[PDB]
Amino acid sequence: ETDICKLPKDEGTCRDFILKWYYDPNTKSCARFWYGGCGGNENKFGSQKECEKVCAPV
Repeated sequence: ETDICKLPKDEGTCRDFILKWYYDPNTKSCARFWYGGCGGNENKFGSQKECEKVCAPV
C-alpha cells in the first residue's frame, strides 16, 4: 500500500526483544522478526492480522 510497507525489515538494536511482523513485498505477505526496542522503522506491526490489513494487496 503506502511506501511504509516497502521499507526493509529492521531488527534495530537494544535488548528489549519483542516479536513483531513486517510486510515483505517480494512474497506479498507478512513475516515475523525480533525487534530489539530501538532504531526500527514503520514496517513493524504487533500482529500478523494488522500487518496484512495495512499492507497486503487483497
